[PDB]
Amino acid sequence: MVRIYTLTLAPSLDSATITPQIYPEGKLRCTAPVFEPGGGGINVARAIAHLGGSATAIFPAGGATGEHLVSLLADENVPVATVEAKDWTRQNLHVHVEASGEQYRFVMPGAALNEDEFRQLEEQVLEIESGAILVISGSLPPGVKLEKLTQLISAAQKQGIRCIVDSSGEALSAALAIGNIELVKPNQKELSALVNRELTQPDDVRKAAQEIVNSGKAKRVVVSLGPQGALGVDSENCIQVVPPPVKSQSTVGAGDSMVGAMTLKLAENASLEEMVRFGVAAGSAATLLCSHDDTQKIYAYLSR
Amino acid sequence: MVRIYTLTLAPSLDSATITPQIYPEGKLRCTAPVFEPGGGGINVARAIAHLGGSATAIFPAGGATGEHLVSLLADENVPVATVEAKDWTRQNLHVHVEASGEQYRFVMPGAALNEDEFRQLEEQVLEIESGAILVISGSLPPGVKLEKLTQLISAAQKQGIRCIVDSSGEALSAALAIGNIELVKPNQKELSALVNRELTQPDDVRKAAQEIVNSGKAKRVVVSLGPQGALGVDSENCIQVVPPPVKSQSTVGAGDSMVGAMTLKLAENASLEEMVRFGVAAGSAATLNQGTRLCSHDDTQKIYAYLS
Amino acid sequence: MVRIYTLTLAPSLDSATITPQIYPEGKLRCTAPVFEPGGGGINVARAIAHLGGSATAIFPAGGATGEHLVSLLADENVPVATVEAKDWTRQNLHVHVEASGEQYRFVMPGAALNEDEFRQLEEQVLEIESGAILVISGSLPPGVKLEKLTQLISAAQKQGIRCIVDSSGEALSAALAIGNIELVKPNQKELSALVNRELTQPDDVRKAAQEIVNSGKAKRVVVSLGPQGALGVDSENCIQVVPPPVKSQSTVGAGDSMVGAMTLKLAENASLEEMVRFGVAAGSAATLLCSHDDTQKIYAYLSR
Amino acid sequence: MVRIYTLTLAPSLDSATITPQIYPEGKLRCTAPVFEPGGGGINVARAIAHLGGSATAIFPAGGATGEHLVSLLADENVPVATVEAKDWTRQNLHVHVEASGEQYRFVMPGAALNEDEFRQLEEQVLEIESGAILVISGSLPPGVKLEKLTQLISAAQKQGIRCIVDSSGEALSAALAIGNIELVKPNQKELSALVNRELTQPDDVRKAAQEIVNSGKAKRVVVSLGPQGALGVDSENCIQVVPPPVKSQSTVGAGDSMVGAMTLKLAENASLEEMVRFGVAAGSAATLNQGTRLCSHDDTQKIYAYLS
Ligand SMILES: Nc1ncnc2c1ncn2[C@@H]1O[C@H](COP(=O)(O)OP(=O)(O)OP(=O)(O)O)[C@@H](O)[C@H]1O
Ligand SMILES: Nc1ncnc2c1ncn2[C@@H]1O[C@H](COP(=O)(O)OP(=O)(O)OP(=O)(O)O)[C@@H](O)[C@H]1O
Ligand SMILES: Nc1ncnc2c1ncn2[C@@H]1O[C@H](COP(=O)(O)OP(=O)(O)OP(=O)(O)O)[C@@H](O)[C@H]1O
Ligand SMILES: Nc1ncnc2c1ncn2[C@@H]1O[C@H](COP(=O)(O)OP(=O)(O)OP(=O)(O)O)[C@@H](O)[C@H]1O
Ligand SMILES: Nc1ncnc2c1ncn2[C@@H]1O[C@H](COP(=O)(O)OP(=O)(O)OP(=O)(O)O)[C@@H](O)[C@H]1O
Ligand SMILES: Nc1ncnc2c1ncn2[C@@H]1O[C@H](COP(=O)(O)OP(=O)(O)OP(=O)(O)O)[C@@H](O)[C@H]1O
Ligand SMILES: Nc1ncnc2c1ncn2[C@@H]1O[C@H](COP(=O)(O)OP(=O)(O)OP(=O)(O)O)[C@@H](O)[C@H]1O
Ligand SMILES: Nc1ncnc2c1ncn2[C@@H]1O[C@H](COP(=O)(O)OP(=O)(O)OP(=O)(O)O)[C@@H](O)[C@H]1O
Ligand SMILES: [Mg+2]
Ligand SMILES: [Mg+2]
Ligand SMILES: [Mg+2]
Ligand SMILES: [Mg+2]
Ligand SMILES: [Mg+2]
Ligand SMILES: [Mg+2]
Ligand SMILES: [Mg+2]
Ligand SMILES: [Mg+2]
Repeated sequence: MVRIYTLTLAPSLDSATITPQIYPEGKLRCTAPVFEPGGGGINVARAIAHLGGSATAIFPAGGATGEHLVSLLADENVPVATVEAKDWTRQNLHVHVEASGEQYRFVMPGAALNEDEFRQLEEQVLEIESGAILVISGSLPPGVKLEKLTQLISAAQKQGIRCIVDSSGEALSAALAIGNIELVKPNQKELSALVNRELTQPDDVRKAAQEIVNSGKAKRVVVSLGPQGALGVDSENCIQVVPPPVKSQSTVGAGDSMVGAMTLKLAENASLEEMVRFGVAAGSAATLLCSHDDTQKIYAYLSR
Repeated sequence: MVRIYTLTLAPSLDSATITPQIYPEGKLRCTAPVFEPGGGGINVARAIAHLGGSATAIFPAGGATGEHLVSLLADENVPVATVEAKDWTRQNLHVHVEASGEQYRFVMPGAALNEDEFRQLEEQVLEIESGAILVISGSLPPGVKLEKLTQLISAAQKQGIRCIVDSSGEALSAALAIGNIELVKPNQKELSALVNRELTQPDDVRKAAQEIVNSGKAKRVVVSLGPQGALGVDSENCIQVVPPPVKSQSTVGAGDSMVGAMTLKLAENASLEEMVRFGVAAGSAATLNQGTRLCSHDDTQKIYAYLS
Repeated sequence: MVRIYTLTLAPSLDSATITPQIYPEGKLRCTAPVFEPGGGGINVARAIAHLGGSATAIFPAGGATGEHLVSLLADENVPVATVEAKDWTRQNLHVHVEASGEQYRFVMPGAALNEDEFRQLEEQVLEIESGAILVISGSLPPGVKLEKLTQLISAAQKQGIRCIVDSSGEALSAALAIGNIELVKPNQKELSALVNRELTQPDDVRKAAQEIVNSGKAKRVVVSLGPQGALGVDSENCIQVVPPPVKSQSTVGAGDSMVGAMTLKLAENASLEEMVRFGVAAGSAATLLCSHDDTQKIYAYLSR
Repeated sequence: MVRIYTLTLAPSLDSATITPQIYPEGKLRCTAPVFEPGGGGINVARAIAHLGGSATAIFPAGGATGEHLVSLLADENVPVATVEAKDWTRQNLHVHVEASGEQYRFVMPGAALNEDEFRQLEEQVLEIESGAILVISGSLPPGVKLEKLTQLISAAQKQGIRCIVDSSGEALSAALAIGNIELVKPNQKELSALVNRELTQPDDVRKAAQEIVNSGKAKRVVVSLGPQGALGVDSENCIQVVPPPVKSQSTVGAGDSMVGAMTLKLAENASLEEMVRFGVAAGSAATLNQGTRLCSHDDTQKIYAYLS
C-alpha cells in the first residue's frame, strides 16, 4: 500500500473551552482550554489514523503552540514532518455553550509563512516518494502567494506525487490550476466559488463537478453535500452517496474525516463508489473526527 | 383525481415581521406584520393550490384574525370550509432579522375549540364523499380530547374518507391508533416519538417506518428527513429520495408542501416512488425561498423532473 | 386631588410566552401565552393603580383582542374609556427563553386608527375636565397623521387639560410642537432624536432638556437615563436622581412606571425633586411594573 | 507622586478579531487578529500611561505571545518588569460581530506559574521601595496557591508597599484577608461574593463596603457600579459618583481604567471624592469606544471636569 502525506500550510493549536452562556459584551468566563490539533491536512492525517491507516502530517510549526500541536499528534501516533516557522502556531477557539448545547468555532488564519519556510515545506513535500499521496488540505496562511501553492502542486506532481486537494476560495483555484489533481473535495460553496457561479439548479453541482473532470483539472471531484452526502465524479462515473437517515449531532471534522477515508481508498485503488461511500461513512461518522467502528457501520449500510 | 380536503384543528393567522437585530431585554422594533395563513392542513391545501390542484381547507376560524385567515385563503384561490369559533384565531410570529438574514418562528397553540365547534368540524368532515381524501395536519388545539380526533378519523374512514395524517406527539399517536391511515409523514423526531425510541442506527428509520405499516397503523409511511429527502415505506417498498444538491435558504413550509404534493400523487394513484419524489420535490421547492410561499409549481416540477 | 387620564393611541394585547431555547430557523415551541395589557398610556394607568392612585386609560380597542385588553384592565380595576376601532387590537410578543433566562420583546405597531376613530378618541380626551392630567404615552399607530397628534394636544391644553407626553420619533416632536407640555419624559435616545443631535458630551442631556424648557415646549423635562436614573429640568431647577445601587433584573415597564409615579406627583403638585425621585423609585422598582412597596422603599432611600 | 507598579499574575495576549455573523456550529471565519494586552494589572498600567502617569507592569511572560505582550506594552511606553515563564502567555479572544456591532469576550485562565516563577515575581514586587504603590489586579493563574498571594501582599506591606487590589472570588477574599489594603475596587458582583450575600436593598452596597473598611480589610472600598458610577467608602466618607448621561458603547477596560485613575489619585493624595470622581471619569471614558483603548486622557479630563 502507498504512503500518505498531508500538508497543512495553516495549522493551528485549537482551544476547546466551555462557558455556561453566550451573550455579547460581558466577559464570558471560559474553562481552561483543552488543546486540539487544528488544520485540514493535520485532521485528515488524524482521521486516517482513526481509520487504521497512517499518514504523515507535514506542516509549519512555530513556538510553544507549534510544539504542543506536534506533541498532541505524537500522542495520537500521527507521524509528523514539521518546518520550524518564525511566527507561532495560531490558535482557533472552540467554545461549547452549556445552556444551549451549541458549539461556536472561531476560525482565524494560520500563522504567517515567510517565503523561506514555504520552500522548506516544498522541500519536505518533494522528499515524498513517487506514487505516494499528498493531501493538501486547509486554508492558505498569510504570506503565501497563490502561485506558490500552484508551484508546489506542479512540483509535487512532476515527481509522481498524487495530490488530493481540499481547500477554498482563491487557494482552491490555485491548487487546481496546473490540473491533473488526483482528487478534489469541494463542499457546495467551495465548488460554487471555484467554478465561479451560484449552483441553484438541480444538476448544477454534477455539471460543475463534471466540468472540472472534463477540463482535466482533477481526475476525481467529490462534491460533499453535508447531510446529503457527496457526489463523486470520474471521467467514467458519476455517483451520489447519501448517508443513512441518522443524527447528526455535530459537523466538526466532517470534511477532513471524509477526505482521510477517501484518501485511504485512493491509496487502496478503490473504485469511485467505494471511495465516496467510505468518504461519506467517515464524514458522517464524524458527525455523531470519525471513529473506525462508526465509519465501518455506516459503510456497511451504504454497501449493503 | 378525487376531491381533496384538509383539516386544521389549530390554524393561525401568522404575523411575519422584520426587525434589524435580535437581542434580549430591549424592545425589538418590528415592522407592521404581513399576515400569513398558518396551520398544517391550511398550508397543505395552499401547497396543493400552488401545484395546480385543489384542496378544501376545513378549519375553525374565530374573530377578525379568523376572517383575515379566510381572506388570505380566498386571495390564494384556496377553497375553504370554516366553522366559526368563539376563541379568536391565534397568531404565531415569524421574525426576520435583517442583520443576520435569520428567521425566527414563535409557535404558540391554536385557539381553543368548544365541543360544539369540534362537532361542526366533524360534520364538515363527514360531508366529504367516500373515496375523497382528507389530510389531517397540524397540532391538536386546546379544548379537544385526543379521543375526539381518533373518533373523527374512525368516522371519516367508516364512510370511505381516505385519511392522510401529519402531526406530532399524542395527536399523531392518537391519529395512528385507529390505523388504516393512508399516509403519514412524520419527520425524524416525530417518527422517533411515535415509535418511542431513538433512531441512531442506519436502518432505524426504515425499520420504524416498516413497523408502523406492518402494524396496520398506516398503509404508507413517508419519513421526511429534512435535507436528506424522505424515506417512503409501503408493505412492498422502501424508497429514499434525496433532494438535488441545491442549498436550501429556508425550511418554512417544507413539510406541508411535501404533504400537499404526496396527497396529490396519492389522489392520482402514483407509485410510492412517484409520490415520495413529488413530496421531496415540493418540500425542497419550499426551501428555495424565505417567507411562506411554500413550493411553487415550477420549482417542484423542475426538482421532480430531476429526481425522475 | 386631580383626575388622571392616559391616552394610548397604539395599545396592544401582548402575549407572554415561554420557550426553552432561542435559535433561528426552527419552530420555537412556545407555551400558551399569558395575555398582558400593552401600550404606554395603558401601562402608565396600571402603574398608577399599583401606586395607590387611579387613572382612566383612554384607548382604541378592536375585536376580541381589544375586548381582552379591556377585560384585563377591568380585572386590574383600571378605569377605561375606549373607542371601538375597526382594526383589531394588535399583539406584541414577549418570549421568555428558559435556558438563558432572557426575555425577548417583539414590538409591532398598534392596530391602524382611521380618521373617524381618532376624532372619537379626541372627543373622549376633550371630555376630560379642566385641570385634569392626560398622559399621552406610546407610539403613534398607523393611520394617524403627526399633525393630528399636535392637534389633539393643542385641543386638550386649550381646555386646561394638563398634558404629559411620553413618546418617540416624529410623534414626540409632534406632541411637543404646540408647546406648553406639562411634562415630557424622553429617554436618552428619544431626547437625542427630539433635539436632533447625538448627545455625546457630559452636559448634552442637561442642555437639551433645558433648551426644551427654555423654548417653552415643556414646563418640565425628565430625561430618563435607565440605570442612571433621570435628570429633571424646570424653569427653576435641574436635578439628577439616580436609583440605589441595586439589581436590575428586567427593564420592562420601567418608563411607564416612572411616568405613572411622576404623574401622581404632578397631580399632587409635588416639587420637581419629589416628582423625579418618585419617578426614579417607580421606574427602578419596575426593574426588580412597579409595586407600591418596592417604590416606597426606593423612594425612602432617595429621600433619606 | 510616588512610584506605581501593577502586578498581573495572569496576563494574556488577547486576539481581537472580526467576523460578519455569530451563530453556532459553523466555522466563523475571523479576521487576522489584532493583539491586545490582557490582564488587570497590565491594563491598569496602560490606563495610567494614558492618563499621563507611569506605572510599571510586573507580570510573567512566556513564549512569543509573552514577547508580543511585552512588545505591545513597549509601543505604549508602559514600563515593564517581566519574569520569563515556562508556560506560554495565554490568549483570550475578543470577537467583534460586524452584522450586530456586538463584541464577545472569551476569557480563559492565564498560563500556569511555577513556584520559581512566582518567587521571581515576588521578588520583583519586593524590590519596590517603601511608600510606592502596587496594584494587584486580575485573576489568580493556575499553579499559584491562594496563600502565596496573601504571603506576597503581607511581605509587600511589611516593607511599606501600598497595595491596591482588584480581583474576584477567592483571590480577592485572600488579598483582603491580610487587611490594610489601601484600596479595593470590587464591582457589585465581586462585593456580593466577597461579603457573601446578595445586595438587594438600597443601602446594601454601602453597608457591605463599610463592613470591609470597618473590618480593616481595606482602608478604601470603591464599589464600581457599571453605568451607576461608583460608591467610594472610607472610614469617614461614603460618596457615590455617577457618570454623566453619555451612553456607553463598550465596557471593555472600564474597571482597569477606573483603577488606574484612582491609583493616580491615591498616589496624589486626593480626597476620596476626587479619587472616585477620577475613577468614574476614566472608567466611563473607557466605555466611549469599542476595542481596548481604555480611557483617553482627554475623555477622562472632560468627564472629571463635569463631575467636578
Ligand atoms: N458596566 C456595565 N455596563 C453595562 N452593562 C454591563 C456592565 N457590566 C455588566 N453588564 C451587563 O451584564 C452582562 C453580564 O455582565 P457581568 O455581570 O458578567 O459583568 P462583566 O463586566 O462581564 O464581568 P465582571 O463581573 O468580571 O466585571 C453583560 O453582558 C452586560 O450586558
Ligand atoms: N449534517 C450531516 N449529517 C450527516 N452527515 C454529514 C453531515 N454533514 C456532513 N456529513 C458527512 O460529512 C461529509 C463531509 O461533510 P461536508 O459535505 O459538510 O464537507 P465540508 O463542508 O468540507 O466539511 P467541514 O466543514 O468539516 O470542512 C458529508 O459528505 C457527509 O458524509
Ligand atoms: N434601562 C436600561 N437598563 C439597562 N439596559 C438597557 C436599558 N435600556 C436599554 N438597555 C440596553 O440597550 C439595548 C437596546 O435598548 P434600547 O436602547 O433600544 O432601549 P429600549 O428600552 O429597548 O427601547 P426604548 O428606547 O424604546 O426605551 C438592550 O439590549 C438593553 O440591554
Ligand atoms: N434543508 C433542506 N434542504 C433541502 N430540502 C429540504 C430541507 N428541509 C426540508 N426539505 C424538503 O422538505 C421535505 C419535508 O421537510 P422535513 O423533512 O424537514 O419535514 P418537516 O420537519 O415535517 O417540515 P416542517 O418543519 O415544515 O413541518 C423534505 O423531505 C425535503 O424534501
Ligand atoms: N429540514 C431541515 N433542514 C435544515 N435544518 C433543519 C431542518 N429541520 C430542523 N433543522 C435544524 O434543527 C433545528 C431544530 O429543528 P427541529 O428539529 O425542532 O425542526 P422544526 O422544523 O423546527 O420542527 P418540527 O420537528 O416540528 O418539524 C432548526 O433550528 C434547524 O437549524
Ligand atoms: N437598568 C436599570 N437599573 C435601575 N433602574 C432602572 C434601570 N432602567 C430603568 N430604570 C429606572 O426606570 C426609569 C425609567 O427607565 P428608562 O430611563 O430606561 O426609561 P425608558 O427607556 O423610557 O423605559 P421603557 O424602555 O420602559 O420605555 C429610570 O429613570 C430608572 O429609575
Ligand atoms: N454539513 C452540515 N450539516 C448541517 N448543517 C450545516 C453543514 N454545513 C453548514 N451547515 C449550516 O450552515 C451554517 C453555515 O455553515 P457553512 O455553510 O459556512 O459551512 P461550514 O462547515 O461552517 O464552513 P465550510 O464552508 O468551510 O465547510 C451553519 O450555521 C450550519 O448550521
Ligand atoms: N455602562 C456604563 N456606562 C457608563 N460608565 C460605565 C459603564 N460601565 C462602566 N462604566 C464606568 O466604568 C467604571 C468601572 O466599571 P464597572 O463598574 O463595570 O467595573 P468592572 O465590572 O470591574 O469593570 P471590568 O468589567 O472592566 O472589570 C464604572 O464605575 C463607571 O465609571
Ligand atoms: Mg471542508
Ligand atoms: Mg462545512
Ligand atoms: Mg412537519
Ligand atoms: Mg421540521
Ligand atoms: Mg420609554
Ligand atoms: Mg427604554
Ligand atoms: Mg473589574
Ligand atoms: Mg464588569
